[PDB]
Amino acid sequence: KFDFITKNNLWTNEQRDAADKVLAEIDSLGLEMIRLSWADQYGLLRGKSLTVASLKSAFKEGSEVAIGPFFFDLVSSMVFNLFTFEDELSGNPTVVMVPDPTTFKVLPWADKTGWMLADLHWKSGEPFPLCPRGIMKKAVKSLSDEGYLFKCGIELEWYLTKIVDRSLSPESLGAPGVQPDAIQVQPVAQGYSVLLEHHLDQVDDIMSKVRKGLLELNLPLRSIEDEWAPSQMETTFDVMEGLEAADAALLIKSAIKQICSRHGYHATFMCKPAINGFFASGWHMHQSLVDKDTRKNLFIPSEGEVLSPLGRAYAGGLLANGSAASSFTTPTVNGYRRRQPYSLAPDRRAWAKDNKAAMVRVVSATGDPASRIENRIGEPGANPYLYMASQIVSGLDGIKNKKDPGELQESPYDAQVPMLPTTLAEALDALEHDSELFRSCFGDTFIKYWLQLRRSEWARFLDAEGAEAAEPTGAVTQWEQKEYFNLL
Amino acid sequence: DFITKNNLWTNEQRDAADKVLAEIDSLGLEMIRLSWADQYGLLRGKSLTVASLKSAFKEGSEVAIGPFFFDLVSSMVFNLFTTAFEDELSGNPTVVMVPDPTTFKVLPWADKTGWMLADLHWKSGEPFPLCPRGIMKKAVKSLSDEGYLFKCGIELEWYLTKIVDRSLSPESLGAPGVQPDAIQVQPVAQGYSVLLEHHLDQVDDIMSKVRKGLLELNLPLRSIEDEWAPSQMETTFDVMEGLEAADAALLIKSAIKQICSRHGYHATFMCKPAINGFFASGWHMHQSLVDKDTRKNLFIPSEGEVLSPLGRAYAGGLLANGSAASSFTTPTVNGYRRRQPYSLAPDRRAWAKDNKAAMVRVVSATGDPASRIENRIGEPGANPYLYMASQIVSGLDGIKNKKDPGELQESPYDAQVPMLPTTLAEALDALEHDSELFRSCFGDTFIKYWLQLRRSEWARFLDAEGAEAAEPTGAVTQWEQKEYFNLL
Ligand SMILES: Nc1ncnc2c1ncn2[C@@H]1O[C@H](COP(=O)(O)OP(=O)(O)NP(=O)(O)O)[C@@H](O)[C@H]1O
Ligand SMILES: Nc1ncnc2c1ncn2[C@@H]1O[C@H](COP(=O)(O)OP(=O)(O)NP(=O)(O)O)[C@@H](O)[C@H]1O
Ligand SMILES: [Mg+2]
Ligand SMILES: [Mg+2]
Ligand SMILES: [Mn+2]
Ligand SMILES: [Mn+2]
Ligand SMILES: [Mn+2]
Ligand SMILES: [Mn+2]
Repeated sequence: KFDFITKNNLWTNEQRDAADKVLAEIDSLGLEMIRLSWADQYGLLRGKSLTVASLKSAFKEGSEVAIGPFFFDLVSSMVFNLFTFEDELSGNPTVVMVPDPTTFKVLPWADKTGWMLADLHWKSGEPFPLCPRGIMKKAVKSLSDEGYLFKCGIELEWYLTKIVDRSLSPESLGAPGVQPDAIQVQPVAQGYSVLLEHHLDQVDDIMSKVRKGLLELNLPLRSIEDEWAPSQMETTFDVMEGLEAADAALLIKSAIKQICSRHGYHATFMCKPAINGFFASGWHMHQSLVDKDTRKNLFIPSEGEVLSPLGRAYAGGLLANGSAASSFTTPTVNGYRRRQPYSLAPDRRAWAKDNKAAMVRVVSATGDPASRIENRIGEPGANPYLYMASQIVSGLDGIKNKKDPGELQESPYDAQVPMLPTTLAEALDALEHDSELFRSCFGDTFIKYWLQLRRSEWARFLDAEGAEAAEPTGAVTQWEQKEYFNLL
Repeated sequence: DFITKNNLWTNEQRDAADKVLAEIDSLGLEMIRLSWADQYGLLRGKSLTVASLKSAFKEGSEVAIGPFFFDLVSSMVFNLFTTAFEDELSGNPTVVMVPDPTTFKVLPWADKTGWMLADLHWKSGEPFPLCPRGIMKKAVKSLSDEGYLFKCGIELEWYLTKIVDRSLSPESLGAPGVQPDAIQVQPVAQGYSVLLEHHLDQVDDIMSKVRKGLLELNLPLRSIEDEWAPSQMETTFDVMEGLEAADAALLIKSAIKQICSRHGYHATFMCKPAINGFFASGWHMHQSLVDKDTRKNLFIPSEGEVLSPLGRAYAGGLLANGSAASSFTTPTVNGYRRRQPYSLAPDRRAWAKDNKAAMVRVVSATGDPASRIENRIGEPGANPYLYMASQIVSGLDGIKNKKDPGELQESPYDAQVPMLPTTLAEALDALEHDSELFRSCFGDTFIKYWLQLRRSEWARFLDAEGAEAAEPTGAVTQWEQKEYFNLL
C-alpha cells in the first residue's frame, strides 16, 4: 500500500510509537470498529467508521473523504458550488484524513468501538486550509515560537432534557436547505434553585452515566453542578494544554450528547433553547500562559498587580480583538441572546477583577498559580478549535504589540468602552472591517470562506424571522430552535 | 494551601482528611458532594471528582454567594450586580468552600458518591458572616466558654406521599420570583389513628428503605412512628451534641427526601401542606446542658423541683426570647398555621411539666439523666443551625440573667402569659423591636440581612393572598404550597 504519511512526513516519532500502541490495544480489547473523525466548521464531528483492517491501511495511506461538509451549512444549503481552489472556493476535491494516533479513545457507550481524530490534507500533502484543528495547530505553534504554552480550563453549561419524540416521521425530515423538526423534549427537573444538591441527585440516574463515560475517556472531569435554570447543568474540567484541550472539549461535547441519546435523553449546547424557562448557557474560557521550559504560570501577579505585565498585555489583546473574534467565540445566531446587560454575560470590551459583568474577568492573587483570565464571551456551541485559537491569537497579538487593557472597570455595565456585537451579522461586520490579524493567523482563504458561509446563514435567519427578531432580548425564534437544538 | 495558610483545620480535621481520602480510594468512589446549608437550611454546593476533592483539601472550592441573595423562588432580594459588604449587602463576591472532613459520609442511595459539608470563608480567610453553620459554631463556642455542651434529641415529623406528577412541563417551571408548580402527590395511608402499628407495616416497603439509609449513614436512629394525621410520620434519634447534632438534622432531612424521591415518593417537612386531611407537623427540640468536664446532665432536678436551678433559668431564657426567636424556630409563613390553641402546639410563652399544650415542656424525674426541656415551638422546615443556635442563645441568656420562667401552667391554653406571634410578619416585628440578644450572638450583619430577606418574602405572600389569609386557623393557601412543598 502507498505510504502517504511517511512520504509527506505527517507523523512524528511520538505519533508512530502511539500508532503501534493503538493497534496493540485494538487487538488486546477485541475492538471491531474505529471511528475516524474531524470537526467541521461548526465543531461537529464528521468522518467514517472503519474496521480494524481498514484502520491498519489508513495508518499508511490515510482515508479519502470529500470536502462536502465544509461547503454545506447546518441544514445542507449549498453555499459553495460543489459542481464547478483558494481563489474560487468551489468544487468537491478529495482530501485525505490522516489519523492522529495520539488522540485514540475507546468509546464506553458503544459496542467494541474505538475513536480517533484525523487531520485533513490535500493529496499533494499540504494541510487543507479550512480544517479548524489545523488553525488551532497554527495558533499553538505561533505561541510555542514565542516561548509559551496555552493552559485552558473548560467550563461548559448545557441543557439535559428527556426525549419525547425524535421527529423521525418523513414529514419532519426537512430537505437540503430546509430545517427538519426539532426533537421534542421534556425538562428533567425544576430550577431557579441554584446549586441545589437535591437537583444533582434527581438527575443522577443519567448524569452518573455521563460522569462515568467522561471519566472512562480519561477526561479530567472536575465538577458537576446544578445551574440556575430548570434542567441547566454545568460541567467543569481541570486545566489542559493547547490542541489536547481543544480535542478534549470536542470529545466532551460529543460524549455528553451520545451518552444522553443512548439512554433516551437529549443534551444540547445550544445557547438558549426555545423552551419556556430556559436561560442562556455560556462557555467561559479560563486561560493562562506557562513558560515552555520552566512550566511556570507567567500570569501570576506580584503585590500591587492584578496580573503580570505579560498577562496584562494578553488581556489587552483579548479586549482589542473581542469584536473581530466574536463570530468565532459566538458563532450561532442564538448565542447573541447573551449580549445584554445585567446578565453576568458581557455586552462590552471591558476587563475587571472578579466582576462577572466583564468580558475579561481576572481571577488572581499574588503568587497563586490559579491566577488566570476568564473570557466570559463564548457560547457552549462554539467550535472548540476556533474559540481557543481566537483566544491564543488575540492574546498573543496583545503581547507582541504591547496592548494596554486600560483601567479595570468597577461597573462593567456602565463602562465607557466599546460595545460588543449584538448580532451575528454585527460580529461578521466587525471581522470584515478589522480582518488583518485573523487573516494573518487563520489564513486569508479561511476568512473569505467563513465570511461567505456565515453571511449566508444570517440571510436565511433574516428571511425566516425578520430583522426585529434579532434583538438580543427578544424571544428565541423557531428558526434558532430548528437550526441548533438537535445538532449542537 | 488556603486551609493551612489560614489555620482552618484542627489536627483532628487533618487526620480525618487522611482517612477520608483513604476511604474514597478503598471504596472506589467517583464523586464527592461538597455542600453547605443556605439561609433556608437547603443544601447547596457542587459535586466534585476525586482529583478535584484532593485539590479542594488544599485550596478549597470557589463558589458564588448567589443563593444567600435569592429567596426560595430566586427573587433577587439583594442586588447581585452592584459591587459593595456588611453595610451594603449587595454584590456577588466569590467565597471559598472549605471542606470539613469530619462530616464525610457515603450516600447509600447514590452511585459511588461521598458527601461532605463545607464552611464558607472570604478569600481573606475570615468566616463568611451569613453562613448559618458558622452561627451555630459561634453559639456552641459561646456555650462552651461557660463550661457547657448542648445535648439535643432530634424529633422530626414529616409527610410521606407518593408522586403522581413531578410538574416538569415547561409551563410549570415558573421563573425568577415566580413559584413553579407544586409536585402532585397521593397519600400513602389513612390516619387519625395515632401510633397504629398496622400503619407502620402498611408503609414499610418504602419506610424500610428510609430506615436502612439512615442506619447506613451511621445516624443514631431511635424510632419510627405513625403520627396522628394520614401519611404523617415521625422519626426520632438518640441524643447528639452541638454542631454534630445540627449537621445530623440537616443530613437526616436531606437523606429522607432523596431516598423517597429515588423510589417515586415525596417527603416533605413543610409544616402543613395544602392537602385535605393533613394536620400540621412539628419539630420539638429536646435539649439538655451537660458539664464540659464531668459530662453530667446539669438539668437533673432534685426532689421538689422539676429542673435544677440552672435548667429553670435556661427555660426562663427560652420563654423570654421565644417571640424574638420565632422567625428562626418557625421561619416559614406556613409554620404559623401551628400558632393556635387546642392543637398540641404552643400559642403562648408558657412552661409546664409534661403538658403538650405548653411551649416549654419539662420531662424529668428526680435523679433522672433523661431530664430535659422540650421546646415544642419549632417547625420541621426550620434551618437546623438557626433553630438550635436560637435555643442555645435563649437558654444561655436565661442562665446569665437568672431569668425566672414563673409558675408551671396546668392549663397552658388558659395561661396569663405573653402570646406568641401568629404570623411571620409578627415574628419579624418581635425580632426587630427586640434584637439586641440575637444581634450580639448571630451578628448585626446577619440580623440586618435576615430581616430584609424575610420581610421581602412576607410581602410576596401578602400581595398574593392578602392579609386576611394569614389567620392561623385559615385554610392553607396555594402560595404556601407553591413556596414550600417541593423544596422543604
Ligand atoms: N492557571 C489557570 N489557567 C487556566 N485555567 C485555570 C487555571 N487555574 C484554574 N483554572 C480553571 O478555571 C476554572 C474555574 O472555573 P469555576 O470553578 O467554574 O469558577 P469560575 O469559573 O471562576 N466562576 P463562575 O462563572 O461563576 O462559574 C476550572 O476550569 C479550572 O481548571
Ligand atoms: N438528656 C436529654 N437531653 C436531650 N434530649 C434527650 C435527653 N434524653 C432524651 N432525649 C431525647 O428526647 C427525645 C424524646 O422524644 P420522644 O420519645 O418522641 O418524646 P416525647 O417528648 O414523649 N414526644 P411526643 O409524645 O411526640 O410529644 C429523643 O430524641 C431522645 O433522644
Ligand atoms: Mg463555574
Ligand atoms: Mg414524639
Ligand atoms: Mn455557570
Ligand atoms: Mn465561569
Ligand atoms: Mn409527635
Ligand atoms: Mn415531642
